[PDB]
Amino acid sequence: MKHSLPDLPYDYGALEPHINAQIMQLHHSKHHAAYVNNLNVTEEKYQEALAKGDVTAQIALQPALKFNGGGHINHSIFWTNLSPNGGGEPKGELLEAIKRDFGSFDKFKEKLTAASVGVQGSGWGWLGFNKERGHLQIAACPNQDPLQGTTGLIPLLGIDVWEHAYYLQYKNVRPDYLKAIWNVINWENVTERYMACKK
Amino acid sequence: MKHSLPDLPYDYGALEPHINAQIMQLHHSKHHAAYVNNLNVTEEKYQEALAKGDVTAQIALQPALKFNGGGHINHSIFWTNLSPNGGGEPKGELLEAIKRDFGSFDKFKEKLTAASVGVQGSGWGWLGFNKERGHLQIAACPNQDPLQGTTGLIPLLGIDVWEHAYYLQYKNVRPDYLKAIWNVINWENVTERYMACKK
Amino acid sequence: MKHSLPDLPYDYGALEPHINAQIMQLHHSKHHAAYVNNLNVTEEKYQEALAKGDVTAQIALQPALKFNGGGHINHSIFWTNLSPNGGGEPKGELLEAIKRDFGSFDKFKEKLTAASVGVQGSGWGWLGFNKERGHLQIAACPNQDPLQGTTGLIPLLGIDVWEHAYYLQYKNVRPDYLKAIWNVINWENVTERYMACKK
Amino acid sequence: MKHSLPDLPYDYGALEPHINAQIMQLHHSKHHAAYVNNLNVTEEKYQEALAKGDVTAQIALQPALKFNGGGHINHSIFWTNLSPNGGGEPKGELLEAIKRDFGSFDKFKEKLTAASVGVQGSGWGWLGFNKERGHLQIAACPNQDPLQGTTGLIPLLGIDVWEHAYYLQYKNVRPDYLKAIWNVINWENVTERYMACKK
Ligand SMILES: [K+]
Ligand SMILES: [K+]
Ligand SMILES: [Mn+2]
Ligand SMILES: [Mn+2]
Ligand SMILES: [Mn+2]
Ligand SMILES: [Mn+2]
Repeated sequence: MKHSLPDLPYDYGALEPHINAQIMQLHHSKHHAAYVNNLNVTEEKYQEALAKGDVTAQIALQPALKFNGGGHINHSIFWTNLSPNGGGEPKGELLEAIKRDFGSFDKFKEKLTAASVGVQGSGWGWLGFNKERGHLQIAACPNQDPLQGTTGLIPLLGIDVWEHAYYLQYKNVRPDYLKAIWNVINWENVTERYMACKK
Repeated sequence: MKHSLPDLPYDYGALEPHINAQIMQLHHSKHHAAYVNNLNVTEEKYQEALAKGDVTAQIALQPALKFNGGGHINHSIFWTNLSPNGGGEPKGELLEAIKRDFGSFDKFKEKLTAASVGVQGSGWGWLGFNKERGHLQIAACPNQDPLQGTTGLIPLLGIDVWEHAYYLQYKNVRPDYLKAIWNVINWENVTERYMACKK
Repeated sequence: MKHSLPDLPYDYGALEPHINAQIMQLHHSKHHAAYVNNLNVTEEKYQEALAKGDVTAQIALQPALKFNGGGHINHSIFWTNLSPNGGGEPKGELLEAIKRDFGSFDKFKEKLTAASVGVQGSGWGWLGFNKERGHLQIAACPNQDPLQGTTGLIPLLGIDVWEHAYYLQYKNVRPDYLKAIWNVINWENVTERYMACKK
Repeated sequence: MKHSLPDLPYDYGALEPHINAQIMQLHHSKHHAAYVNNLNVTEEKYQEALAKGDVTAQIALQPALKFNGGGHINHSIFWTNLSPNGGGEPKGELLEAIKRDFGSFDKFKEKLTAASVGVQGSGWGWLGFNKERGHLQIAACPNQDPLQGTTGLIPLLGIDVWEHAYYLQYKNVRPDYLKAIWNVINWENVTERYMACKK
């Protein structure tokens, strides 16, 4: 078992004009590719350190493991959260949960937007599921810190607000990017992730 | 006393082909402008909270104050650290200190490059002066955390490795950007900052 | 304003046998007193730095302001959260909220105990109110980071798990302290704080 | 490997009056023992997660691995840094290094004391060796974050300023503990660690 770069499930230009082909190609073929390759490198070092009982060396590898590991986890989810067939609103039980937990779909969108706009530096906004409480929850994460690994929330929808996710097209104006991304959210996927949490 | 956006001391295209005019214009007129304006906003809120003794409100403002305050501090130094008249090596006492503390100028460049390349997410690489020890020191800082405010080191040379500093021109390849930036380092300015530390 | 050490609402021995008199006296008269005194020193330094527009100094003072400010906020709440007349369960709307959000009072105790036991190093366990979601929420905070200032949750009940809160009596056995403190929870105060969050 | 609690190099009462026997016994047999036991549990969980390629689980275990792993690393060094035959000043090349890098032995003590007193919450003060710069360096570390694993500096002398290291004897008065511990520093061990850093 090595970790592998998943293929993007649509063409690089499939999200235009919301997210351009240049961004999608760099983001997938350069950024994600680097995280998974560097993850495998870090994991092999960690296995060596673990088998030798070298605790210092394990601890020294944690930043790279969290960063590259998180990068792989986060982007793998992100690509499935987007789709040319996306946008609009979810339906069914997910929609019911959104209304119940956030008041309305628009109030939810404002809350996830606010979380995403509010990241200072690099990071992600998330809609997650709190297994303990049995309800939806919004959280922000710095850098590539992954949601489940660092908070326990099960990821449903992630919004990447690293500058590489938007800068070529939207420059400094992160809010223009967050307005555009709502048009390509794959609610079919977010719904599947939500229904997998409930039983 | 309000904080103010300092004018850039050369034309937006003065650093071409090392850093392009589009980057310089966005970086100064959008990014820095936002930090100083948001700094002034945060500072006024903080003065209000301070005068009321509202400790909760002071603490809630710290992230914005450090981020925008640091953004203003960092970029103000950064613009003076670059120049169309830059590149090459420093001379005099700065050069002597570099050789003494790092072995050689090239060994120093490798160490500051390594610090800058090593930032995971957004941040800065710094050459600083340790007043206590009386010598040079390299450090990295996350996001806009400023060097003197968070470590006590006096900043001499800063390298911005936020994606907005390089992405339009160099895309994901941060090492191409760090190779290019050596050509525009204003050693006259770094020398002035160094001599101001010594007495 | 010039912050002051609040009077303890009861005798130093009033929470025996659950928290001994030596601990209460130290905790109030030395620890909380130090936070107040250092908060006042830091706030005066911040006033000087604001007047000069010294952003570096403002940032350098943040750790002392969060630590000592947070220490004052947290302990001022903590004293009111305990009582010689405390223990048992709350009643009315707070108990209804606890049952709705955590399943039962005993499951709530389990979760707040677990958050408090889980703190690695110094910190606090909290029951808070989430104003946006209109429900209760458990969180943990490191060091003296205060709940409202760092998370937006309104504090209802805090459990101090700094070693100074229990060590003289319980030594390393934090879970024994956690079991004992349920006997002195002032549910009247927690109820007042909860009702204040609602209109 | 299966990590083990090392035997203490002396009797629990051998550092009296400076660190009392009750503290040493607790510190070794309960605190350090817990770090070892929890390190072993966490390392077995990491082995399971590596075998499955569960990156989320790997990341979720990082806090426990750094905390307990760091706790084992730090305390294993600390015991060897103290001795009933300790105190006074080092000699030879280590004393020459201390004088060169800090001005004098008394100025070195001032600086390491100040780093150790300055820790807000739980942590450690360290004298370390910087291999790249070929000189001594003082640093502070939060919680159980280990020196080498988090900074690259090689540990020479550690001062534990967790409340459990002093509280039963010194209560809140950390500076008194800091003054007393100079009487039991095992400069032979610190010297061995220093000579090992050089060729
Ligand atoms: K297309
Ligand atoms: K030009
Ligand atoms: Mn990304
Ligand atoms: Mn910048
Ligand atoms: Mn306390
Ligand atoms: Mn300890």
